[PDB]
Amino acid sequence: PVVEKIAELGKYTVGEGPHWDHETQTLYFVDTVEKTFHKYVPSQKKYTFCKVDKLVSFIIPLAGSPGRFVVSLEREIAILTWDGVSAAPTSIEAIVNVEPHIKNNRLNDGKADPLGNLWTGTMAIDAGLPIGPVTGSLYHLGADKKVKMHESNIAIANGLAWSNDLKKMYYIDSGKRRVDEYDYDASTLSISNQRPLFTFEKHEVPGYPDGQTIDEEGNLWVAVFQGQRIIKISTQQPEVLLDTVKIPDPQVTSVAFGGPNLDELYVTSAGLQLDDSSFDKSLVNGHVYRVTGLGVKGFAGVKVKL
Ligand SMILES: [Hg+2]
Ligand SMILES: [Hg+2]
Ligand SMILES: [Hg+2]
Ligand SMILES: [Mg+2]
Repeated sequence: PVVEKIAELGKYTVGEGPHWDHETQTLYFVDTVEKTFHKYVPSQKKYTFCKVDKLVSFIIPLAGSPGRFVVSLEREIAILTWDGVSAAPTSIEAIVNVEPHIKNNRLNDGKADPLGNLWTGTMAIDAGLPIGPVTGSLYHLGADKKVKMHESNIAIANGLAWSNDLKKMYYIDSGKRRVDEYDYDASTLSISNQRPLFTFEKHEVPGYPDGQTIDEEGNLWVAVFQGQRIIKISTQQPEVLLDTVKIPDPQVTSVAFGGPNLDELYVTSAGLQLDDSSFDKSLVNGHVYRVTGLGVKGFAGVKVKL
């Protein structure tokens, strides 16, 4: 595989939430801590950003509605209307606050399932690794624009993916240092039968799982925060490590397939220095990377349907 640093993009405090819109060949992503959204159009070398005054953790185009995006603003799920280039949104319309009385929580990773439903989970704003408060839950946003809860006691609500046959959902609580698998019922949007798919400790994989995505062959690509890598793992059988790709930045946070043929992997990372880092500060930068030559394709990002 070839790993390239995307020079055009600079350094992010906590780059996260990459989303590839295939119809416009555009990558969107966030910096959680700096309260900014980012847009990159690789074919034209265009980069823009947009500032808000709440912590943000994902940005997904709204189905059927050009120029509108579903985003997180601390604990609110909101529709942002944005021209893709001005430094502030045109307007913000809140949809729902998922946890109105839990003042010290925030939303973290979120993604649409293959049907267009937004799934996303919460966590303490001061969550910590490897130990910290455990106050998060996992939700989806339903038809009556109210949330349904699917899991609780989550420390660090992170990456989501769904199997290509819509039978399984994969989920990461970074605090557990493992990837879980659930049976997923597409009819009722219910998950059940939680079991560990991949346990870091059994494979001497350092760091913590963070974001993840799935490829056309059904394998998972998982970002390893404080592991300086992405790993490829099987979904056909538990506890199988298929490949490792080293990424120069130690704090890799998430991954999305993109490019015209959906065979380039975009990788975000975090430059924020944490206490108890296993890496010296000079190494922790927060660049965005592109990985090519993996031999597989993924899928385009799914828009949220409301
Ligand atoms: Hg923006
Ligand atoms: Hg924006
Ligand atoms: Hg904006
Ligand atoms: Mg994450």
